[PDB]
Amino acid sequence: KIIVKHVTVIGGGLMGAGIAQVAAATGHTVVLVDQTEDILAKSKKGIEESLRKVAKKKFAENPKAGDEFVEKTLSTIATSTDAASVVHSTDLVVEAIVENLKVKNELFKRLDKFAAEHTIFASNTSSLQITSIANATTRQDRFAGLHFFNPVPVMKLVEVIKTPMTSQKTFESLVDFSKALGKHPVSCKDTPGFIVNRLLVPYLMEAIRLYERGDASKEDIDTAMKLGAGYPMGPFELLDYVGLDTTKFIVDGWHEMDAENPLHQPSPSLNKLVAENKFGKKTGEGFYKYK
Amino acid sequence: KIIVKHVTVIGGGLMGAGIAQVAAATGHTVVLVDQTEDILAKSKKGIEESLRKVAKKKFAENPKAGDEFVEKTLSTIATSTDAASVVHSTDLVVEAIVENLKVKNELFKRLDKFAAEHTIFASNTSSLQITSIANATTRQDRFAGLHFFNPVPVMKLVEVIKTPMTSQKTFESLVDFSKALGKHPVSCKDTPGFIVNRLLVPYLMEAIRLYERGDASKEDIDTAMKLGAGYPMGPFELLDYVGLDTTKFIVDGWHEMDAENPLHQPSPSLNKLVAENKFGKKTGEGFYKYK
Ligand SMILES: CC(=O)CC(=O)SCCNC(=O)CCNC(=O)[C@H](O)C(C)(C)COP(=O)(O)OP(=O)(O)OC[C@H]1O[C@@H](n2cnc3c(N)ncnc32)[C@H](O)[C@@H]1OP(=O)(O)O
Ligand SMILES: CC(=O)CC(=O)SCCNC(=O)CCNC(=O)[C@H](O)C(C)(C)COP(=O)(O)OP(=O)(O)OC[C@H]1O[C@@H](n2cnc3c(N)ncnc32)[C@H](O)[C@@H]1OP(=O)(O)O
Ligand SMILES: NC(=O)c1ccc[n+]([C@@H]2O[C@H](COP(=O)([O-])OP(=O)(O)OC[C@H]3O[C@@H](n4cnc5c(N)ncnc54)[C@H](O)[C@@H]3O)[C@@H](O)[C@H]2O)c1
Ligand SMILES: NC(=O)c1ccc[n+]([C@@H]2O[C@H](COP(=O)([O-])OP(=O)(O)OC[C@H]3O[C@@H](n4cnc5c(N)ncnc54)[C@H](O)[C@@H]3O)[C@@H](O)[C@H]2O)c1
Repeated sequence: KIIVKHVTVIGGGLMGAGIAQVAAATGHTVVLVDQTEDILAKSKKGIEESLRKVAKKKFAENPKAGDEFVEKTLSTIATSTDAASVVHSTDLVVEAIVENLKVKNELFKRLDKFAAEHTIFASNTSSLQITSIANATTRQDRFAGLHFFNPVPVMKLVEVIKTPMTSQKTFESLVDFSKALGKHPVSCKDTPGFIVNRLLVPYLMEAIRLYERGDASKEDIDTAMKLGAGYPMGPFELLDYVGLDTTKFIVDGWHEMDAENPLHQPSPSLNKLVAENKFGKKTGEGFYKYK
Repeated sequence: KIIVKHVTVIGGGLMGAGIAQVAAATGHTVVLVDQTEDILAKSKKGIEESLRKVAKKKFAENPKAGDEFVEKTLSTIATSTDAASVVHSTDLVVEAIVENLKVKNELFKRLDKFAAEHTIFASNTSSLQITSIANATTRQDRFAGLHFFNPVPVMKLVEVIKTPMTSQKTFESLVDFSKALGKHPVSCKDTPGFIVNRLLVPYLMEAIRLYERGDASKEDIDTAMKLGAGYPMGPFELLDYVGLDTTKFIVDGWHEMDAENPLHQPSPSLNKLVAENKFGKKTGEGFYKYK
């Protein structure tokens, strides 16, 4: 019954940064890891900006409390360029790097050698099979999926995915951790896309196909879903928000898995944007242009 | 260039009652038509409850002005079980009856004979082809789709569907009417499901399939979509809200016109509930039970 206190977050992008922020904000000792010092410095800057927005609203009537919250949370987030140098004394690894099985397996296979014996490994993968990543290590009993939603400081859901090998002890530690982060964990089977993505992604692809067919504009489709279905974001706004590169990798993976399935037919428009390095908000342009 | 003032609504169910309510609340004279006097009484009763709520929240600090508002709105709503006589002179007929092509065509073919020449005909159909229903009359230039969203008193979207035969004047009158109702019109092509349903319905069916596959409970799927995607309602709650009978009709229709398309594959669970007359909130029970 290990109580997660030290968390190593690998990847400081859209999700990793958010996971580190919330873990640190809730009293956990955090080490954020990424490829270079510049990337980490940028992630840190992003987290600070996010924290201040949280502070302006959560501590609107107490600026000092706001200052202390921002400072305390940031000081709880250490940074390192090599996770292997950190894991020998961490309680939990939360991987949030590129959505690519080979790269994730290579990462975990290496960390498995450096991590303390009690260290739990968790992947924030959007569409890959947890069992496949777990077998890249010899620590399957302490391996599971811990899937957060974008943006992490706001979305309450956390899908907890056990593989047939995950131990009850590992599962309960992750459920307890989820609640410690102030989230609402939902245990899910290790099936492609788990719950949310399995239903959300195919829908987003259909939105793109409707647009490519020339049936309607991206603008009207977004307006229609927000005003007709009550969605916070139209599909194209959400696609850019999630990241077009990540979306493409998700669908390519499933497509390869089930080539004839209409749900996973690649989109020429999506592939072209990704090929042109227009990944959405994270690059300043996706289906739409941003600042 | 007709300005819609007198409106005839055929069908006093979930959508018809809502359309009558908003048109009347915005100053139009309305005649709500249905099959029996008991159905109309229930429809008008429901509109009153919706108004009592629209009042307590729009005339909270002014109780008396609230009652006057409710009374005056209900008064501007006449009822009748004889559409043929009512349409002799009306500016617009908005049909909101059972989602069944044959039944809708039979209705409009007949009314086309009793309505004044300037009268515009519009269908609130969820998934049928406007061109198909229009050709059941000889008033195609004055026929179009006017699709509202559930609940009508809340959802701002209205899809305005032109057929290749709809005149610009008819289109404009419907756009003006939509805005008069305080709605946000979006012109859509006459493609199956237009924008919202083409994307929404297949998603609702996928949610059912995930449940039927035994991968997750309806409760967790709803929790996951709300907490992970920020949706107002989980798919199962929305299905019951929309009506399981209507959902089934929509899908069976698309299935018939494209039997080899796996996306329109009917659901055994959905058919069973409909067969047992459990249509959701409508009947007090659908996937979930309601008090
Ligand atoms: C691909 C996978 O594997 C899994 C995935 O995650 S799929 C994608 C799942 N995520 C979604 O679908 C997101 C859908 N969109 C939404 O729910 C909302 O648009 C949203 C949560 C992103 C916020 O949008 P919004 O309503 O316009 O909020 P915004 O106007 O941006 O800010 C207002 C509120 O949001 C908060 N906020 C938004 N982004 C924030 C962030 N990054 N950090 C902290 N706070 C933030 C503010 O604190 C604020 O609080 P107040 O209301 O008190 O002012
Ligand atoms: C099949 C097709 O052809 C097309 C279709 O329509 S598909 C279905 C489209 N509709 C949707 O997707 C529904 C999605 N769900 C929603 O957007 C929301 O859940 C909802 C609008 C139904 C309301 O949800 P909610 O947040 O729980 O609100 P609720 O708690 O029910 O009531 C709160 C507000 O809604 C209003 N409201 C809800 N139902 C109402 C009604 N029938 N009449 C008047 N007001 C109502 C209240 O007046 C209230 O105002 P306040 O916030 O100021 O108090
Ligand atoms: N974008 C979303 O909405 C969403 C939500 C939940 C889960 N996910 C999943 O989370 C993961 C993270 O995606 P993201 O949106 O944050 O992407 P991102 O592109 O914003 O960030 C990824 C980060 O990973 C780093 N990285 C790449 N390879 C690495 C390696 N070998 N070692 C260390 N760091 C490495 C990159 O430098 C980058 O900062 C993916 O598996 C994705 O499918 C994303
Ligand atoms: N349920 C939704 O969320 C939604 C939203 C938009 C559009 N629609 C579409 O709107 C239509 C209305 O559906 P609904 O949810 O209000 O269903 P409903 O079952 O609640 O209401 C239909 C009403 O039609 C009446 N009716 C049937 N045949 C009639 C006839 N010949 N003359 C007069 N009245 C007749 C019924 O007595 C009933 O009161 C359908 O075509 C549906 O696809 C439904």
